[PDB]
Amino acid sequence: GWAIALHGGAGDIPLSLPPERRHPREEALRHCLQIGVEALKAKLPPLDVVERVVRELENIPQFNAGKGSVLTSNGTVEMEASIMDGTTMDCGAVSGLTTVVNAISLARLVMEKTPHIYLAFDGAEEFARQQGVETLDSSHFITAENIERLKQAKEATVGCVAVDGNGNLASATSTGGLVNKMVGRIGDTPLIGAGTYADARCAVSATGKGEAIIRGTVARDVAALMEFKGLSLEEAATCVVHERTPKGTLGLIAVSAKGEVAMPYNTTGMFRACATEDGYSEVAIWPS
Amino acid sequence: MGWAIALHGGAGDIPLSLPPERRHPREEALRHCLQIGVEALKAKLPPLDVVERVVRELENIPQFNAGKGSVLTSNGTVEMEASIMDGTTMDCGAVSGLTTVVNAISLARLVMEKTPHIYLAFDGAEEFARQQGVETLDSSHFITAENIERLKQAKEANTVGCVAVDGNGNLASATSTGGLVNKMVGRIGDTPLIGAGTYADARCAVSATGKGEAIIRGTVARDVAALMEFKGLSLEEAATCVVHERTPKGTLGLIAVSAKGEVAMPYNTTGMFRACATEDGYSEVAIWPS
Ligand SMILES: [Cl-]
Ligand SMILES: [Cl-]
Ligand SMILES: [Cl-]
Ligand SMILES: [Cl-]
Ligand SMILES: [Cl-]
Ligand code: NA
Ligand code: NA
Ligand code: NA
Ligand code: NA
Repeated sequence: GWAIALHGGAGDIPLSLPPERRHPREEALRHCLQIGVEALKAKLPPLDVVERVVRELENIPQFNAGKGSVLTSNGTVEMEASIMDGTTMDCGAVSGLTTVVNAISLARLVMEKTPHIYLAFDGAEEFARQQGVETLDSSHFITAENIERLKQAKEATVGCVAVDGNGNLASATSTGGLVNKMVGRIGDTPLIGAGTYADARCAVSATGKGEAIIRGTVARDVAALMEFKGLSLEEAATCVVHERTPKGTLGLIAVSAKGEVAMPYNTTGMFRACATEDGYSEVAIWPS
Repeated sequence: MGWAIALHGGAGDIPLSLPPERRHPREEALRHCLQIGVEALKAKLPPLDVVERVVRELENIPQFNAGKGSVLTSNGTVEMEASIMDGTTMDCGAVSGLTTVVNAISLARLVMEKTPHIYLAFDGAEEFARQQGVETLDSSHFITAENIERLKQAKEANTVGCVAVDGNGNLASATSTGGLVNKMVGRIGDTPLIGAGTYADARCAVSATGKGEAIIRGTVARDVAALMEFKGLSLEEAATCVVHERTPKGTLGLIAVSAKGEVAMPYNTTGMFRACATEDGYSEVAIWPS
C-alpha cells in the first residue's frame, strides 16, 4: 500500500532543546504528515504529494528551506531543491533562488516545461518570472533566528518521499543549505543521486552535511544497494547511514515500491514523520 | 600493470562523412593532449595534477566544447562548468556558470583545495576566481565563429575529460564543458555533478560525455563504480553495462581507468573523440568504432 515519510532536517538537535522551540517543530511535522496522508488517500499521485508536503515545509519558518532558510556569508538567502519521479525517472532541480516562495515547485516546472533538469541563479529567477510563480522580496525569507545563527557562526533541509498503492514513487528535497556558506555554494539537495533520488524500487531524500552527502552520493547509493545486492530498503538505508558515511553527518528518509519506510540517521536527531496504509505512523526528533 | 591514461573530446553523432578539416585538428589535439598526460605520468606527477594539466589543454583547443570553443547558450553567451575528483581521498571540486575563467577545471580544483565546499556557481564562482587571481579574459575570447554558426543552426532546427591512474593505484578524474548548444541561461548539465559526469574512488576513475540530462538521470560515473564495488564487475563489464544496457542509445560515452591500470572507453553514440595510453606500451587515438 501507500507510504509517506518526511523530514525537517538532521543534525545536532540538543536534548535540552527548550519546549518553546520543540513544540512548533513537532506540530509542523504532524501537520505536514496529515497533509501528505490526506493527499495520498485523495488519490494524488506521489509526485503531487511530495511537492505539496515540501511546499508546506518550505513555508514553515522553523525549517531551513523557503522562509527560514539559513544565510550565506553575505547575510542573503540562496535556496535550492530537487524532485524526482521514480516511474519515469524524470527530475527537476533549481539552485541560487533569492525571491521564489516555493523552490520545489520551480524544480517541478523545470522538469515539466523545459528540455532541462537543472536551472540556477539568474537563469532560474528569469524562468520563475516567465512561469509567473509566486515571488517575494528576499527580506521575506530572512528570519531573526537566522541573522543570530550567522552572527554566532562567524564568531565560532526538508524532504518528502511517497509511494502510492500501485508502486509509483517520488522524492522532493528543499533547503537554504549551510549557514555562512560562500555565495554561490551548491550543496547536495539539488543534485540527483546525492540529496534526491527515485526509481522503480525506492525513493530517497537525504539531509545533513552537504559536502559529505555529495561525496557519498547517498540517495543513489541506497537505490544501488537494493538493485545491485538485492538489499531490502531497511538494509540499504541502514548500511549507507551507519556503515558508509561518517557519524554526525547524515540522515535520510526512504520508501520502497512495496510501501516500506526507513528513516535512519547518524546525527543526534532528525525531525521526522511517516505513515503507512498498514496503520503505522510516527512523529519523532530523537531516538526512541 | 603500471600507469594508464584516457581522454575524450566528447561523444555524439559525429557523422562518418565528417570532412577532413573538422576531423584533422581534433585527432591532432587528442594526440597532443595524450602526450601531455603520458609525459606527466612518466615524470610520476600525481594523477590529480595529470588530469588537471590535460583538461586545461583540452579547454584551450577551440575545436573542443570546453573553455575556448564552448557552445553558446540560447542568448549567444558562454557558461562553462567542470569537476575534478581524487579517488584516494574522494576529495572533489566543481564549478558552473563561468563566463571569463580561462581554465574552469583549475577553478574546480581551487574550490576543492581553498574552501570548505565542493561546488561554487555563477557570480560566486566568478568572484572566487577573482579572489584566487586565476587568468580571466573578456567573455568574447571564448566565442568562436563555428559556435555562432552552430547556434544559428540550433535555433533554425527548433565536453572534454581525462582519467589517470599511477602504478600505485592512485586514481583521478576531470571533466570540463560548454554544455549544450542553445541551452537556457543557467542550465547545469552532468559535467560538474559528482557521480554523473565525474567520479573517482579506490577502484576506478570515470569521465562521461554526451546528453547532459540523460547522464544526470543515469548517474553514469557513480553507476560504473557501484557495479564494480557492489557486484564485483570488472571495469570493462561495469563500463559496458552502463553504456550498452542502462542508458539510451545515442546519449552517452565514457572513459574509465581501474586501480589495476585497465582502460575502458565504451560509447553508445556514432563516435567519441578519444585517446589512451598505458605504461605496458599501448596507445590509441580514435573517433569511430573499429
Ligand atoms: Cl547543505
Ligand atoms: Cl571545426
Ligand atoms: Cl598553461
Ligand atoms: Cl552537457
Ligand atoms: Cl576503443
Ligand atoms: Na522554512
Ligand atoms: Na525536462
Ligand atoms: Na575548447
Ligand atoms: Na573543499
